[PDB]
Amino acid sequence: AAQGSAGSMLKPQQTTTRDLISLDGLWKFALASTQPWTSQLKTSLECPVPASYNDIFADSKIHDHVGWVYYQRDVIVPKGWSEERYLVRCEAATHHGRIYVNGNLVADHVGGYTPFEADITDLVAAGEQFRLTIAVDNELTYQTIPPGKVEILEATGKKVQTYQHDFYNYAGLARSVWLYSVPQQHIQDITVRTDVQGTTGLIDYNVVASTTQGTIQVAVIDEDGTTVATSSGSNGTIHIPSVHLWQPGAAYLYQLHASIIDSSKKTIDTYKLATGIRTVKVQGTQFLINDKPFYFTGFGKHEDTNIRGKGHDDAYMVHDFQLLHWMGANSFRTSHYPYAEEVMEYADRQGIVVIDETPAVGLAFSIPATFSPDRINNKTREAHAQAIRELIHRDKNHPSVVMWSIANEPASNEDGAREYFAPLPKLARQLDPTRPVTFANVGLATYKADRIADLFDVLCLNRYFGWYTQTAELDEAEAALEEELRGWTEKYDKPIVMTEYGADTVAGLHSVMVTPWSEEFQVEMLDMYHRVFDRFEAMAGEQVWNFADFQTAVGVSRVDGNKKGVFTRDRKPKAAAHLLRKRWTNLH
Amino acid sequence: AAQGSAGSMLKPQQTTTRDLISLDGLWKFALASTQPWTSQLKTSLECPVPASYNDIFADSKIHDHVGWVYYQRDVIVPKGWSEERYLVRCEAATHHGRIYVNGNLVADHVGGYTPFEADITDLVAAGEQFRLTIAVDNELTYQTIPPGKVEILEATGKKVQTYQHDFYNYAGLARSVWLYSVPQQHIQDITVRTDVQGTTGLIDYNVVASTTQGTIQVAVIDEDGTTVATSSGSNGTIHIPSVHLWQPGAAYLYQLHASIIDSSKKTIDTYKLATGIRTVKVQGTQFLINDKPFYFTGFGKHEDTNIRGKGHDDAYMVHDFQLLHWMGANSFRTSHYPYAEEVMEYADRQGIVVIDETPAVGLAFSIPATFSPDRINNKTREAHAQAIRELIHRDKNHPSVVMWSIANEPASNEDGAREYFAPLPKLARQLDPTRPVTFANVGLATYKADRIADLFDVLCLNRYFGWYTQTAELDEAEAALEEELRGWTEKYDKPIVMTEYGADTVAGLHSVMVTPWSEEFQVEMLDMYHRVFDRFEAMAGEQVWNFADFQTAVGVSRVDGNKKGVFTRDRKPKAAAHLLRKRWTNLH
Repeated sequence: AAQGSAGSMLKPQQTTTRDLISLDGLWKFALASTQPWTSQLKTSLECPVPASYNDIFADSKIHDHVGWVYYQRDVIVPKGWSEERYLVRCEAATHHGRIYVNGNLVADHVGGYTPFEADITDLVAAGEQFRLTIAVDNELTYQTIPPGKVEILEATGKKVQTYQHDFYNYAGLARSVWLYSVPQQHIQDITVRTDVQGTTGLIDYNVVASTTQGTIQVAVIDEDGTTVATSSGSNGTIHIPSVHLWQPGAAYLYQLHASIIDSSKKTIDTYKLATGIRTVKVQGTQFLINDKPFYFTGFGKHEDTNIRGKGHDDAYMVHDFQLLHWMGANSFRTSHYPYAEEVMEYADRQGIVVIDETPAVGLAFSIPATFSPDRINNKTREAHAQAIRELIHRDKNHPSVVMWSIANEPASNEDGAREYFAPLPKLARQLDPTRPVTFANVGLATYKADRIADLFDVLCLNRYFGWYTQTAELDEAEAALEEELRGWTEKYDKPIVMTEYGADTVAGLHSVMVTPWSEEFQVEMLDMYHRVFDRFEAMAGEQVWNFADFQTAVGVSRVDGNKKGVFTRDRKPKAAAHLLRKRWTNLH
Repeated sequence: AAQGSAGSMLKPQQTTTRDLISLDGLWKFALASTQPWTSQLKTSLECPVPASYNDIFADSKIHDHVGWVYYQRDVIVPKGWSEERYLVRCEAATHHGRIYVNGNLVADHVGGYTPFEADITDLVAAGEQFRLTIAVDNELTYQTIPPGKVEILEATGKKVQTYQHDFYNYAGLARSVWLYSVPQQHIQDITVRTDVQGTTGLIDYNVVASTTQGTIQVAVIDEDGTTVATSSGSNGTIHIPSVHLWQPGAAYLYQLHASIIDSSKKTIDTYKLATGIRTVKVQGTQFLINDKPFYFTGFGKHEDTNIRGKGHDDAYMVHDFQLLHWMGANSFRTSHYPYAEEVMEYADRQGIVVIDETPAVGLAFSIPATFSPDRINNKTREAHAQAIRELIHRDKNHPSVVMWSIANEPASNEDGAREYFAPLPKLARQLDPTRPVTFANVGLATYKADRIADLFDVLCLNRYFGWYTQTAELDEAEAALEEELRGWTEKYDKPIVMTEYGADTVAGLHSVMVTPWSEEFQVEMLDMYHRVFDRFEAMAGEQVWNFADFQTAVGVSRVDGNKKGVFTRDRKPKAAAHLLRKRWTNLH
């Protein structure tokens, strides 16, 4: 883990040449008390892996814990492995993960939403058994990339985790853990850039191999199963005659088979990696996927379900996606962190557009000046960029991912904000020149007051007039909102997307009168917002906040988390769901 | 209280000539234990009058009580009263009411929904104070007009009230009590029959005076305040040039001022009684109010609110009516009993159409043969007719009331049913030849199976396929329902009204899938029913069941009463409300 760079490999898969093993299951679990990774574990406490631990146990001490926790289990390297290089991966640690093989530290990793792994091949032998213990610290600071500070309670002395975001600070191994193998000479990375000449579809590729052994073949197969182009070399471009384009309601995916042939006509490594072929351009006030203009519809979302909290779930993913299709949503935004990788591949097959967001949420203090040597400084920017790299490295390939979101609701109206943010969108366009760049702008940072927006390609606005400013005054709110829309459309020649608009709603709370927290009120606000968007020709999309009720930090104005959900936390449609379905399916 | 007749007076009002006093307030209250009406009352227990007692006290014994209860309070006759005849009235007793002046029985009355009164003028003196005690028995039997049987619990021996209806058996003084005065020679009744010659509006009247003193004047005033016709005599007809007609969305009411002038040009009694002028004809498959065809929209309703249960409430009435206008409902049906009189006058001013129903609900046993010498016999029919009389006597005048409903869901497919019912619609047409006659038919009594319908003018159907028969099978239910609609339209040349269709819904229970008890399911059933009605040209109206969740007898398939409400018991709109508003306001 180095400054200015990203060292993950490709998403482990199984092949004729590589082997894959799941470490998911229950693991022994305990709380920081000393040096637990040097002996076995002493607990009847077992925690499921793909999951956040906080809610799992029905224990207050555990849920409330500030610091490190310890997952542990034994592992056996299959005896079939020697002559194969093998290693241990975490798709994500809560925030700060550490990997111990038997009681030597083998990896330390600061991102909370991106993979990390350790090559253990010289460290254990094929056929041998070791003690995998993984340490996850949930502590946020001013330098950690969702920012925060631990404090202490004057009377009881209890440790307490402050932060500036909405959603609860769920910790642990939220994403699958793996033990896999790769041949000594292997493909480590692949870069795919899809473009279109007339009707001919060309993808520039780039394959990275552990050594300089043999050569690099690439077959490119269609959905039916018949290869449609081939190539040699670590890099080039591939021509596809009469391409089936990946379309935002009509996913087409070709399968790029990268192989590492040895001296002779023999395959020694291979890797299957799906791409779809699509361009993304912003021209002025317009968002083009495949040179036709596009309008987002959908939600910012969360990784949040009932007991597992943030832990990725196969069936909620599929269900969630069906609800999107049910209502004719075409996109969503990975809200305030990168989601599980498997959600991105699913999004690709599913033909859903994604706004991929770094875990930079709450870069402000006004939910004290936020950009200084105290709160958000240069060491913080360093971590912010560190996170931009790992996200892009990981996600660069998904045709569904369509624009990077640098941050949520940063204090972009304050002195200091511009210096801070300047290198970040520039980093993004550099590492990946194919997609546009944005961040979701807060209400305070008005068109006048914001000093960041010009550095970005698309304008993403979060607004809540009918909620905060004009509380229940929908007409006075329609005033405020078009005031603001005008301001942006006049000052800038970018396209605009409402990334956040909504109102807390308690399922079953009804009222014939104007009343916030009533299914009815939610409808009305949503509806008048829509009416306003349609009168602005500069709008390029709309994302309700949020998909579904979700858990947040304890708070008096938070009714057991955030209820701005259009669906309940158990995924049941409020009235708003049906409004959105009616608008999204019945017009363009 | 005599067989073949009805002895209530006109609804007491205040005038230049009559005086009115409310007895409402808290009264001392106690349960049958002996002969409590002969001394004062011994309880800290006070019960509000306009109200049903069962829910009021938070006491199980009281709520559960089977038998008589005793309301009591002192009353003072104003000293201004002598030379005026005065008396004591109950707008309604729970079911069986008794009035004691000081400990002599002065009235005994078997209806549960119609007024009764006692002339106390020779019994107390103006200026004197007496002990008004009123006894209300809540016991139903096979002869009482909502039928039932008290049973006993083998183990505990507890008394327990069985009955065949849905709604809870709320007992007590549900409607206001009064002490009023009337001159010695006074108007006791008035009969108004409104008709139309071309554009000239003629109302036949009939005034009944206690004695043969003086003569009878009648002024007929418009809404502005200017008398537009006059007349003399106990009876005649009045001609109104270019009448403003009472219309089903446009209430016009003239004020008929009946006066009893004495030997000389002096008024000795007077009474203000509003009428509106409208005809009601059924021609074949068509329902005509003022010779233009009419389609009902609305609900069967209940007199049921939170703590008072059945007790009439001013503000819920007005609110309830506003909800009707809010959603473009034009009618409702007094569900399974006559409602408070003041609701009928309000309905008149409000321009809402009413189906006025007797308290004959549950005339069946299949919710054992119901028409015999055991269950529903001739003594029962006698009470049924006794109730038809008092309803008509009371309600004959309201332009809003538009059709009589003889019974709810009687066992009209069974042998015995025809003999039983034969004299009842005939009685109704006789006592009041101006309105049509009906009853609401049960699902069992199919077009084939029912042996009553031909005796009635309008066909009123209660159906619940998408609920009972085709449970959640909306398509298989659309089959069943049009099967049935065809049958009736073919066999008979009457118009049809769906008096009941609905599905229990728990506020806030949502589902993207087909699931009963979910706000969504309610919408869907309601919607497909509508689609079916529109394809039948014989339909003359639609009344959802029900307006609002309401309390019923304890039962496992009754989630704290009946949830077939479109609004909650606290009057909050479920999704169905908005569907109905959308259908009723956007088309004819």
